[PDB]
Amino acid sequence: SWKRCAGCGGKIADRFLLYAMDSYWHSRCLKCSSCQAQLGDIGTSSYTKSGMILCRNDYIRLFGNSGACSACGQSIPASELVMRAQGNVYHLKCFTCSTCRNRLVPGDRFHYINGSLFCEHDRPTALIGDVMVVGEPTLMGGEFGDEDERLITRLEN
Ligand SMILES: [Zn+2]
Ligand SMILES: [Zn+2]
Ligand SMILES: [Zn+2]
Ligand SMILES: [Zn+2]
Repeated sequence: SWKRCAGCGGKIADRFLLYAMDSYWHSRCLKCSSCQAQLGDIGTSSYTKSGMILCRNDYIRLFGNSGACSACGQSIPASELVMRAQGNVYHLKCFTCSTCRNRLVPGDRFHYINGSLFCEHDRPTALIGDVMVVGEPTLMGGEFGDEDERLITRLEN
């Protein structure tokens, strides 16, 4: 007999179907609670949390570690790339020299004194010393564990 779909309760007569969260699904019936994406096509897994079944992007958005920019004070979503210095995170466009206002980018030399960033050519001698190298941007949310991840298997009926 046909398997029943956990999404709609109907028999699955489709040639291709999904298995996830130890249920069978018509692919169209396995959708992100937030954005309605068809999980079996967009990616390889779903995330279960707080009664929802989510795509990776909405799992990150709703449950990932957001932060805040040390320069402007405003929130930074878990999905956003940030610059780092001295244990702080920054919007890319907030990561600027305090003297000349140039945006600092990976590989640039810079100084940091009490929260103020300075480019290589604006060494604040009067205030002063250590030269730092700007790292590549990284995701605000960083790495996260797979405890809520549930792989999707694409099957032929
Ligand atoms: Zn269905
Ligand atoms: Zn989604
Ligand atoms: Zn900012
Ligand atoms: Zn400068």
